[PDB]
Amino acid sequence: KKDKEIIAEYDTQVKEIRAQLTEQMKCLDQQCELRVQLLQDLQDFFRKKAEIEMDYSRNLEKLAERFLAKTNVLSPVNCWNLLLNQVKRESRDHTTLSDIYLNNIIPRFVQVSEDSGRLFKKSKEVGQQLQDDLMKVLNELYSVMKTYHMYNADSISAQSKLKEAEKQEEKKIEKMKEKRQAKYTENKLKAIKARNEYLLALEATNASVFKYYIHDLSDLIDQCCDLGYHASLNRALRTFLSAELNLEQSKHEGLDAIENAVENLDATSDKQRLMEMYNNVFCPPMKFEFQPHMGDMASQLCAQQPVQSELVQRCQQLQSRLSTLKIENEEVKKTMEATLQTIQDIVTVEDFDVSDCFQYKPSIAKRRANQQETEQFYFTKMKEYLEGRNLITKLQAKHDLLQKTLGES
Amino acid sequence: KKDKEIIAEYDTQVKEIRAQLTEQMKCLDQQCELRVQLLQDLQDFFRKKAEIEMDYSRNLEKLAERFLAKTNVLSPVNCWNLLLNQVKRESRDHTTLSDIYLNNIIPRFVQVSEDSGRLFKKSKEVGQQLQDDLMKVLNELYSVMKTYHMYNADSISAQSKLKEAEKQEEKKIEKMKEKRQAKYTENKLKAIKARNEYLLALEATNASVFKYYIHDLSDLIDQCCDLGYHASLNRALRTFLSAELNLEQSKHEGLDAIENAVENLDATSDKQRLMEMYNNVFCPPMKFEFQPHMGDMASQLCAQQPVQSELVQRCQQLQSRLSTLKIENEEVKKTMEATLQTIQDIVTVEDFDVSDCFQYKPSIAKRRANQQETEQFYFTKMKEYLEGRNLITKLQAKHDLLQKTLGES
Repeated sequence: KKDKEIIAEYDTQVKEIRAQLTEQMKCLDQQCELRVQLLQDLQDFFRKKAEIEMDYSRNLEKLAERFLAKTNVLSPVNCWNLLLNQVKRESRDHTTLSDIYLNNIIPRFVQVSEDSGRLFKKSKEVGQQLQDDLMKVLNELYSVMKTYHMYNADSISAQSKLKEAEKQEEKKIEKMKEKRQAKYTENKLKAIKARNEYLLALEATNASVFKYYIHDLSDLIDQCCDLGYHASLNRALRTFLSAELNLEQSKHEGLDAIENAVENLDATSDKQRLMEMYNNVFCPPMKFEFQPHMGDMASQLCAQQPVQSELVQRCQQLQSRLSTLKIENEEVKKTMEATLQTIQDIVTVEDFDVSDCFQYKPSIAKRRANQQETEQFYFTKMKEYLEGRNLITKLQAKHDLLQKTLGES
Repeated sequence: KKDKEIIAEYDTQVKEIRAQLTEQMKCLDQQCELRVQLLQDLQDFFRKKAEIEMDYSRNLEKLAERFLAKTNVLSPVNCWNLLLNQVKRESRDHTTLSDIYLNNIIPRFVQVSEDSGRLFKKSKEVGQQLQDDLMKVLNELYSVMKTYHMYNADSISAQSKLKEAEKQEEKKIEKMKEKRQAKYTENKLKAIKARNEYLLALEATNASVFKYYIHDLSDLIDQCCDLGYHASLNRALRTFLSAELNLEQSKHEGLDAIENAVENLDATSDKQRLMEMYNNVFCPPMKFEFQPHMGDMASQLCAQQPVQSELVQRCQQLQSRLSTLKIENEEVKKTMEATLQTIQDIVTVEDFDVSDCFQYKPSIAKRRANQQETEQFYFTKMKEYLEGRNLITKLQAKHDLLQKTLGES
């Protein structure tokens, strides 16, 4: 192994390290461009997202305000009222969601976009200070082995001259060559010293490289994230999460109001509220009272003989005639209640769950026609029931007045 | 009470009823216009709402697709990935919400808008049939009291002639006036009969009016809602509720994915994934090995006398020198860990809850400046800690090789 063979071998190893170290800082420059790219991507994203949220908010207020530019309340009207109210509420929530995007979310990105710029520059500062400190230890070794090569070559240079002086000799020739041992032991002691120093120099340099690549490099990676790159983004994103979570609770609150307006839709309530509004239209008029002629003294049914027996005849005959009419007016009403239930069981169907629509028949024309045959029949049963009702009223009214005057004797 | 005084009194009462009955059907025509107005309002509403939902869906796909037209993954990148994924998901949910509005919700309104038209026409059919049936009973009474007025006037006409025949009398004059009692009792029996009939006619008419205004009117109100006006709207609205409830579960599912990407943001994970990607850039190079000169046989520290005592001297002195350096390199690191914690406690703040923004300071400039004084100091402590680290490495490496060769004797 020649004097230059060793120096060229280390110099090739080191030229690689200088190439590696410079490519390590180029690697950090990529990751800084990446950091500021993502933050810019986030900025422009929420800049357009806020634009779109406010655009959505605008259209919903336009819809709600158009149907309120036309503006006792019934249950279906109240459902409609809470439908327009929700739309006006949801729009207000979206203006605020857009404000959070611009005044809260984005100002974090502009701050961290400057922080990622500034802290990288300060990290690279330590980075270059560490690279230079290592490069010191590397080029230190250059002069230490050059010392070793020189001292070891001189130790063998005295060793060859000693074996030639022993070849010739073994008057003053034996006494003269005595200084060859005095200079060989000198050169060997020195070559031992330079070997020692170089051996400790290697052990120093080997651990120096070790602690850079393993510790200093790793420590510097987490350094520009410690600082708190994750910690600052945790907040930025949770600000967005809380914003969308508060929109979720606000939409849900209004939706349960519509849902409750659907619950406490009542037919009996709409019947009463309509007649309370028009108390004069559905006003029951004054009963037709008995008007005597010329000042007629009698006011009740004069059941005097011989009309008593005629009234006895009619009353006992009306009693079985009203019984027969009622018997067959109901077992009409019973069919009319069956038909009503039939139409009711068609309309009381649970075809509202559209859960199938979010997951990733020709007989309909006959069912609809079938509904308009049952309704047609329902009315023809009602016309039949009410027409029969009219006569039972005029027959019962005559019968009950007959019973009070007399009875059945 | 005169013959015409009675007839005019009833005729005024009835002219009011004909006015009332006609105003009852005019009242139903208002409520039908109202029913078809609300259904039309609902139609146009969802027609514009679906237009707006699809418009919103379009812009979100445009946003998501722009940032995916530019398209191992790190934890902040993965957060960004799930942010764009959610926006692409939410947009798809809004296309479907718009389809429900047009293909499911609206076709119910067009059906019920025809049903409210048709069933009203059939209700008014029964309505007019009931009005006419009542008007029968009313104008029935006209001829019954005209019968009573005639029969009661003739009963008193025979009564006056009887008291004049008793005045004159009390050959054949007493026998001739006997037929006056034969015609008075005749006319009284008939006037009793006509009174009876009219009294029963009143009782019939009074109950007939009763059952119209109380029962027939009420029964006919619920009739055009029984049919199932509430029952058809219950479904129509619950179709909308299920649609907005399924959007709510779908948004929430995607939001928890972003939230989980925030949870399992890790510094240690980003450190390892970055070095796995660039295994050649952060590549630990080959250790600098001992290179002998000319073929030097020795390879270790030649601790031969008289260098043994010199190594004993240096090792025992390095042992207290490395101890002193470490003592004051840490109690630097301890301040460097305090400063790091100081900056960490600034960035680990819970300022994300924006619940205050949905409910219906000048010291910020000093806090931000304060953060950039602590960071400045942190780096100056790190430069101080790492510079001190470098020397402890080169001193320990020389010391530990010294100890293995010998020890401390």
